[PDB]
Amino acid sequence: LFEVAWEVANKVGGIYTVLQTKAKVTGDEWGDNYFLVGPYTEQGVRTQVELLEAPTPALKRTLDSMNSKGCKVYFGRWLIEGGPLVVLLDVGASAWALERWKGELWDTCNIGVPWYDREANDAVLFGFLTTWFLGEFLAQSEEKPHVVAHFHEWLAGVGLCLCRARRLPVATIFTTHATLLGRYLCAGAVDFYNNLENFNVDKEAGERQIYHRYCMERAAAHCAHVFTTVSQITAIEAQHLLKRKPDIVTPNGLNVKKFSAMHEFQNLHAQSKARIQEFVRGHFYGHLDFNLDKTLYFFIAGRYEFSNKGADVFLEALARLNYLLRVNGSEQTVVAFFIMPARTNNFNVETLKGQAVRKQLWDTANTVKEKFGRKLYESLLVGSLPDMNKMLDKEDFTMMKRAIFATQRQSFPPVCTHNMLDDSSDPILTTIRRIGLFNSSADRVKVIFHPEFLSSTSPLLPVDYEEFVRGCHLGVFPSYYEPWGYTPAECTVMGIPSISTNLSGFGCFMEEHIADPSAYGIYILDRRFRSLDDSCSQLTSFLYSFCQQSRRQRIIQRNRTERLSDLLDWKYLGRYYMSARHMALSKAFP
Amino acid sequence: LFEVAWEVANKVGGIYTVLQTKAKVTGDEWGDNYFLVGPYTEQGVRTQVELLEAPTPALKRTLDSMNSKGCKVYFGRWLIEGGPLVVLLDVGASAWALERWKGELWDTCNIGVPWYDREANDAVLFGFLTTWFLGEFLAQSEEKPHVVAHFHEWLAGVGLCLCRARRLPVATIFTTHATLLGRYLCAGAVDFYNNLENFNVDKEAGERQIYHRYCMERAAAHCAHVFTTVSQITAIEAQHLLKRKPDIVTPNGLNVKKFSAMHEFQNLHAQSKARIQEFVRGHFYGHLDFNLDKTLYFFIAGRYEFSNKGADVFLEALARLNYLLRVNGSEQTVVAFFIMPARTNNFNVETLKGQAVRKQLWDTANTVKEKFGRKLYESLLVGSLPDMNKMLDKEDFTMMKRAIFATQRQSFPPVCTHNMLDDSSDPILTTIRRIGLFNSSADRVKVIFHPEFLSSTSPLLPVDYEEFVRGCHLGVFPSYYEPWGYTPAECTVMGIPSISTNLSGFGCFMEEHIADPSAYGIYILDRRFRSLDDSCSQLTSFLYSFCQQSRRQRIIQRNRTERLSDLLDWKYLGRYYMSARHMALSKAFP
Ligand SMILES: O=c1ccn([C@@H]2O[C@H](COP(=O)(O)OP(=O)(O)O)[C@@H](O)[C@H]2O)c(=O)[nH]1
Ligand SMILES: O=c1ccn([C@@H]2O[C@H](COP(=O)(O)OP(=O)(O)O)[C@@H](O)[C@H]2O)c(=O)[nH]1
Ligand SMILES: O=P(O)(O)OC[C@@H]1O[C@@H](O)[C@H](O)[C@H](O)[C@H]1O
Ligand SMILES: O=P(O)(O)OC[C@@H]1O[C@@H](O)[C@H](O)[C@H](O)[C@H]1O
Ligand SMILES: OC[C@H]1O[C@H](O)[C@H](O)[C@@H](O)[C@@H]1O
Ligand SMILES: OC[C@H]1O[C@H](O)[C@H](O)[C@@H](O)[C@@H]1O
Repeated sequence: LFEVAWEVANKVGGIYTVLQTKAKVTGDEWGDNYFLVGPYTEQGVRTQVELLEAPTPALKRTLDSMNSKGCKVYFGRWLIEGGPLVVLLDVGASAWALERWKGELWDTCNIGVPWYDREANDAVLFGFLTTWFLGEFLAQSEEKPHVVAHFHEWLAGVGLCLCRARRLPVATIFTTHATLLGRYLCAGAVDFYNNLENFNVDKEAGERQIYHRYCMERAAAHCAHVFTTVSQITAIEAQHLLKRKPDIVTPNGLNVKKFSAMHEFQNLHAQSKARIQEFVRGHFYGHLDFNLDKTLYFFIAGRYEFSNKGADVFLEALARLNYLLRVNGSEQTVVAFFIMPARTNNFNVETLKGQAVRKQLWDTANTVKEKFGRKLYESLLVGSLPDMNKMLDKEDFTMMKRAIFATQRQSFPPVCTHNMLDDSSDPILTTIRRIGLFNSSADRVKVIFHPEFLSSTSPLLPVDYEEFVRGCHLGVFPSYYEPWGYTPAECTVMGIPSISTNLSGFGCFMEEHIADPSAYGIYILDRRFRSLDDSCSQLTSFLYSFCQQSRRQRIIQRNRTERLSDLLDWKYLGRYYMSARHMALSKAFP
Repeated sequence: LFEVAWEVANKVGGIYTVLQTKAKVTGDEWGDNYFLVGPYTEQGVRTQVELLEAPTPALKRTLDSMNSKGCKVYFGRWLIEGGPLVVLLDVGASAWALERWKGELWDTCNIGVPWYDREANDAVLFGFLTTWFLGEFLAQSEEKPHVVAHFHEWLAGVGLCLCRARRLPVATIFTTHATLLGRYLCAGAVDFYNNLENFNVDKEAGERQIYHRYCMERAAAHCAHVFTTVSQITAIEAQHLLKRKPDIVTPNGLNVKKFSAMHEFQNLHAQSKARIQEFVRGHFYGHLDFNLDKTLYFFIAGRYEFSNKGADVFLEALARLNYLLRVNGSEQTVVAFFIMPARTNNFNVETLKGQAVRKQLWDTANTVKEKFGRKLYESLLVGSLPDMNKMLDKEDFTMMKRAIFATQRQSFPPVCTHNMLDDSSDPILTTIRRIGLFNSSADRVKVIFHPEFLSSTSPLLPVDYEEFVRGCHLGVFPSYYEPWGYTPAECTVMGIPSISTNLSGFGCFMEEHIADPSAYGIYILDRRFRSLDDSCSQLTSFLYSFCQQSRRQRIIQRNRTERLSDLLDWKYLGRYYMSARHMALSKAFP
């Protein structure tokens, strides 16, 4: 098996997660005949990969057959023990002969990549290197086994045509997880779901680009022995646009972390929410005028797509929910996070300063705490109950007064934790300042935009993504166009209720698998049969309905949402890959 | 309402718990017309009671009507906010005229108490004082209301005859929670449950005593307007021995502590089990040759009755389970606690020394821990990953070696944490040394006898009873004769599976309230239709079956057992007291 892809060592939301979750089961069920191919980027990928430059059995012949011939191929383990013997390929090591590879592409399939975008050039170069490695392996192994080559996305789709030109006896499977042409039309301010058969692919390809990419994608789909897509909705645009109906639907699964107790995810949520509460206390210093027990943490994560990931409708719903909470005289407050990576330069002074003063207050309270504890210990040793007024003197009251005065703040807490280099052109900040949300005292919702992926080694918010998601209360992902949707998937795996859409692969998958959804925390939101304003109103209604329920109802809802983890497990969802491999073997050679 | 009883301020297992749990609901449903009467003992009862010597409304007339007349009456709150206005009565303050009270008893009902036992003399004196207080209150209040007087046990049963002699217009309810004659015959090595109608009460009363007590109990039962008992099994011996069928059965409830989350009792169990693990590490120092993750904590609590609370059968079952675990080659180990108060003098040196060396090892590990943390912090500040061998020098290895040598122990850990003044006559230690259980390395079960009630301010085991019970895994109470049974009741309230009996009020109550018991953690054990050896074999089978199930099964079983807390709630079980009060009002005056 060869699961060649571009995201194996570099962290990107797509491809990387599905491969990392699949590797364990796909290796334990099959064995050491599982091989993974990907690129090399000088970004720290070697930190997570245990490279094996020295010769190693289980395809030891290529190391002394081709490595010392002007190429660069490594063998790694990934630090994940699913037996993922990964074949890492360097991109910049072999780039001096791009002209001959372009000529080879011209001879074979009249395709290639223009010099405008280096991403696709690197993808094609990696495809050439992968094809050379696979051919060398077949030559060295005397063609005794019939290996199956599987391809993900267009970043590794040139392998299909390269192998078909050379007629290598392998079973070809191609699985596209996102028709990028659909992605770039859905961002073109044009309706995409009302009609699909009225699109002219060649006319649209090129004004927004995606002409060579579309051509190579369709060539791979046609020439691949087995074609596959993520959701049933994915197959719909695949057969209507690429004119190649997928052989079988292959829903995306996850490696659920089973605990010895059913309620351990609740404890993880409690701890992570405590950490988020510490961050909130840091950010809203001098403005802690709202109860923190009535605070709910909403969030929308993923790549920074405004109209595709559904951030405009979420912000409109947040403004409306703020208006209803203000006019209803409610003590509930909602802190909404926005984890969408936009380029910054560093943090702003306000956020780091807020964390600093929060922990300075923590230190001052600690000091008074040890002094009080020592005096109380003396009193208990003597045998007299404290009268509570003889312990604290004038100096510690003086320093508490000084600390309180130092934390006084007149400006409002910032909406962005980082210092972005383009604030006049950022959609999120623009609409935030348009809808009049500035974390004010009167505001019932507080927006925090964290334009960066979460990491466990960050100066502020020392939580990785999974822990932070476990800490939140509701994940709102009203995405207009996205094939499957991972973020709601692990939200429901970790027990957090989520707001999906009927235009999403996750929402569609959970639509017909459960009778009466939204009773299990899956607030499916209709975006196909409703206008934008109606969808915003429905999102506001869903948010308010989540707000009105008490703590017991929230706990019960989280339990019900967690109970659905078995649907997205790779044990249940891995059978489709096995079926695809069986069809590929039957088509190529029994 | 007057709930007069002997255990209101002094801590005894019976009476005290039921009154303390009932007070909240019986005061919130009725109001400030609820009055509680009890004795005064110079044992610290005033620490838990906020006495009000100064005049206070809501029966302010007695304070300036009778208190300054040679008596001693206080008003208290109990520190429990169920509105329990308690009328505390001093016992030793008014004891100079016992002869006239004895003559009054002779004139009224030919009863009294012989000078052999001072407990019953104090009870009768308290009854006289209570009757005087009630009569003075009626005189001062102009008899406007028709108050209801309720009596518990024979320690407050002279009030019935004293009030009937004076014909005070009150509604009399008497509730006996234990027919003491049954208790003392069941300890006389004679069968009690095979027949009940063949007993001669007068012949049996006096050789074991309980003649005056039996006479006054039956006089109270006959003269009381409403008679009541704890369980249905209680009414059975009440009508067959006292010849006064109770008007209605009144099962004993509990004030369940509801948490905002369903699983919080699991977290409490985890924390309490961690504390018990610390105690076990202290006790078994130099002998930690068994995995602590495979350790299950069984316990049997309550008053020190050997054949009545079922301690002999539990120890036989423990020995048998040890034999099966040894011959089965099992890694599971079981630590069985015995909380039965027997008089001691202090702790023994071994147990305190064991706790001391445990925490000395904790301190040594802590010291090495700070040194390692500082060196690691230096390494991380520099920027170099530790090589793990340059940090620890020779001195800290030297002190770890010295600490390890100091904790070496050749004698086995003791079975009793305290130093009892009669070890040659203690039934528990006698049978423990007979069945050959000495906490050896080969022994799969380890017995710890803690001859004292648990307290939160003890030098070792700083846990109160409820926390310790939450920490255990299974409460075994194979009691032969006991009317209702509180310990399994709060074991099931707090989620711990329990082993009750069909001769118990709790076991009988749960028998016909749930279809197919032992599926909810209620291991009902038959002791009526089975011999002693067969009962021991069934207990051994139950213990082994509990041992074989894994952690997930234990968690599920605890959840199921916790789900039954609503059956024993005072909300559901308090209706019988309301019915009894209604019948008393109907019988006395509508
Ligand atoms: O702060 C973040 C936000 C998102 N993700 C990852 O990004 C993926 C989102 O994938 P999705 O299919 O939702 O959309 P994509 O971002 O791939 O377009 C999830 O798997 C997350 O694990 C992350 O690692 N850190
Ligand atoms: O270490 C202990 C052991 C027992 N109990 C109390 O003793 C009572 C046991 O009552 P039960 O009806 O089981 O028997 P009794 O001891 O009254 O005969 C329970 O309510 C416990 O709260 C306690 O407070 N501490
Ligand atoms: O954050 P909330 O919705 O109020 O949930 C409250 C918390 O949920 C879970 O983490 C646990 O059950 C906690 O014990 C509980 O306090
Ligand atoms: O002591 P056990 O029977 O092994 O139960 C194990 C513990 O039970 C509960 O206290 C919690 O669920 C803990 O998370 C779990 O570790
Ligand atoms: O469909 C699988 C997932 O990965 C894809 O590459 C897309 O980035 C994402 O939106 C999709 O949900
Ligand atoms: O019946 C109520 C409870 O209190 C009684 O006084 C007994 O001490 C106890 O065994 C009984 O279970």
